Amino acid sequence: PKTIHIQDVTLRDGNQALKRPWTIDEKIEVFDLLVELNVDGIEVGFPSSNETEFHTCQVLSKRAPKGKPIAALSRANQNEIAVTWEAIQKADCPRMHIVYPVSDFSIKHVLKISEKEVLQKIRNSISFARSIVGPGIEIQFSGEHFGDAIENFAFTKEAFLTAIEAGANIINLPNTVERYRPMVFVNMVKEIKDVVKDKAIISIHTHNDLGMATATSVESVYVGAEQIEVALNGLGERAGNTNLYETAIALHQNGENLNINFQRIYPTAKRISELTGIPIGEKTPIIGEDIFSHRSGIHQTLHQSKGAYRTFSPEFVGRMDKETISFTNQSGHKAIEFLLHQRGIQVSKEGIHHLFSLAKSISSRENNREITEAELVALS
Amino acid sequence: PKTIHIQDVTLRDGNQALKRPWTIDEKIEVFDLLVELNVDGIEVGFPSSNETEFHTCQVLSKRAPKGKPIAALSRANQNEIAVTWEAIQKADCPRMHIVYPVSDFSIKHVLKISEKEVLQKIRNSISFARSIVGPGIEIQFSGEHFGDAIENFAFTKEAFLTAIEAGANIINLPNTVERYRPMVFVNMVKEIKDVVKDKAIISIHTHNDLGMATATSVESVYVGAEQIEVALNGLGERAGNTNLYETAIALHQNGENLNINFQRIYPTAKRISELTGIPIGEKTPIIGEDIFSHRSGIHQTLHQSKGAYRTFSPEFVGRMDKETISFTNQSGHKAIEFLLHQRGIQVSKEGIHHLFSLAKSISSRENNREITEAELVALS
Ligand SMILES: CC(C)[C@@](O)(CC(=O)O)C(=O)O
Ligand SMILES: CC(C)[C@@](O)(CC(=O)O)C(=O)O
Ligand SMILES: [Zn+2]
Ligand SMILES: [Zn+2]
Repeated sequence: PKTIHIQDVTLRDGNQALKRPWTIDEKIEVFDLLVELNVDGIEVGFPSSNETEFHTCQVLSKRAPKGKPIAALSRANQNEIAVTWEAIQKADCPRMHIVYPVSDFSIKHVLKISEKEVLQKIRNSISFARSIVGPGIEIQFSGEHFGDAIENFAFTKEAFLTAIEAGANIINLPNTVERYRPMVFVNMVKEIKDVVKDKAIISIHTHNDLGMATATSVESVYVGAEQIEVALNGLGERAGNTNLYETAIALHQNGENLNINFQRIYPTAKRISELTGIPIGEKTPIIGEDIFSHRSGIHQTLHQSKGAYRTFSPEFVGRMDKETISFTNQSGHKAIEFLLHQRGIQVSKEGIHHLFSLAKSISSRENNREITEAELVALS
Repeated sequence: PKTIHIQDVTLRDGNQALKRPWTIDEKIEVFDLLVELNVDGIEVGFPSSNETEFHTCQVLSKRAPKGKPIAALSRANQNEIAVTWEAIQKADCPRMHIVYPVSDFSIKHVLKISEKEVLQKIRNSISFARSIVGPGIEIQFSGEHFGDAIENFAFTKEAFLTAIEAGANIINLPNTVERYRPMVFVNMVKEIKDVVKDKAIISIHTHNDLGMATATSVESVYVGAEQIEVALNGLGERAGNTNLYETAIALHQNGENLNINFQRIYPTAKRISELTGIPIGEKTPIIGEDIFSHRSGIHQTLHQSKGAYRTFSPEFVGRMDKETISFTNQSGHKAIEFLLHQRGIQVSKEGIHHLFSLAKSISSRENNREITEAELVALS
């Protein structure tokens, strides 16, 4: 079976894009939620950014449970690398994450250096990281804008093999800006997989500009990706990172083994919503308030709908099932009829509709008021 | 080049799942928005449901522009078929849409009949539809739960060829409940494509239970799907239908030709939000309020961010670009420095930070108050 690690980047990619970034105590609460959700690793921040972020990464490193990878992001730069290692040093399993651009556009118009020079910068920074962290420590290299490395794709293969030769244990392939379609990205992941083989773990990091981040991450698993970077509530740059809940559930539904505590999803998402001030849309997959409604057919059974029209049960993600029938809720004519059928009581069309009005007259004269089966049986 | 028709089902699949379904005047407004958005076809409702829906389908049929396909949904049943035709009869281009289940589960546990009997029901209803609509009229057949026809997939091929032989011009393949992953569904679309060839148009209809409806619809185009059924604002059953805006933009970005007026997307979505009472989440792709922010780096240029980190411009979908720099907005130290650099005015670190405070003291003493470049230059 495939081993699939869920790597959370809410505290870095998510936090950086927030209108009001989190205080240390809010970060600690989010961290604890990630631990209890049982993600496989946590990126705690970008410690070289400022003193506060640095401190927070130190606190979170020491708080982390034993055996849990703790990543921190750094640019391909010696001083930043050193600062980053200083911040996560005390974690049981620290993981150094270094990023550098690899797309044709980036190399041509942003960095403005030759491809052989990019390879030097990659080798030097990874090699330097290895020299300060020592032999056992995981090093992750991300090629920024990998998703847009269309015209220079072959170069990309050399960049990643260079990073691996210099000491990278994980190759992270970001769809930094979502521009095309899942299978364009996935074909690129597969080709990297084909040259990387078992020399390094392939990790995927996708953004949601065209609403296909989940599908992109999910499909990447099936060409050899073993780590997926995600965020709680789809937080992150612009439209966000790959949504943790959607990806987790999708993979579970396809028969994959994940360590995630799925029953923590809804209470986690609810609290993240409070901490960000961003409401959960009522039609959001998994956690949306209204997604378990089957109200079509009120226009002319519930057990059949719940059976045939649900991917998973609401309790699976830690929600209570609302969807129940009522005697006073409009269409409760069907409910009363079915009840009377069960007890073997014969009543015509007029009597059913008459009983429905009688039930509402007792309901709307009681505070909130619900009509029990026994008393509705008694009303005949 | 691929011809790709965008078929809107907001008035049927979207409306049926709404807490408060739309009145006729609200349906008319939505209809007009779809016409102006320039979708390739519109499903106006399920006219056999009740008298009001029937009337609305008639009104919308007569209102429809010439050359615009107007679909209405019916079950595989003679009387319903007849009623449906009566409702859309007066449209310039009426399209009959008939649905019947084809999944192993449906056949075994819901319908509880043999596979040869399912084929009879499909042949009889389509053949009957053809006999009442006449030769020129488009007939669409949907095999409900096609996405879950895993174990009986080969039967599915016979069901669709049966429907085609009986008179169906369009074969619609729904992912009624999203259960697996895009490429499982897409491989199934491809195999149907392989047996259907040019005998019928392949149409796709996906739901969003696992957040992969957009990717599923998009990827289906690349194995021969020529029609995609979508809804405005991702309305529809449960988590919703394929989002029109995401699919349209994704396909355009992949170099496909669509007839959609992309610059109408944002004002349309805003009005749909008002009519449903469902807010647009600030991180929703395309139309979300906050998706064009590049505020990472305030933690320590805007033109570079907008260039390298945007799939498309906000104006492309009819939004105004907010993202601009200010002299009094915190980090306006960089703005003042850059301004002073431009005018060739030399000022030290303290003077820049001093000028920032001076600017805010004039701003927060003016109603809303903005500091012009000329007056900030004058303050030196
Ligand atoms: C660091 C990298 C994985 C990044 O998150 C970029 C960034 O936000 O620094 C990406 O989406 O490409
Ligand atoms: C009619 C059909 C295309 C359907 O919309 C089912 C329905 O809502 O009647 C689907 O998602 O399978
Ligand atoms: Zn990112
Ligand atoms: Zn549907």
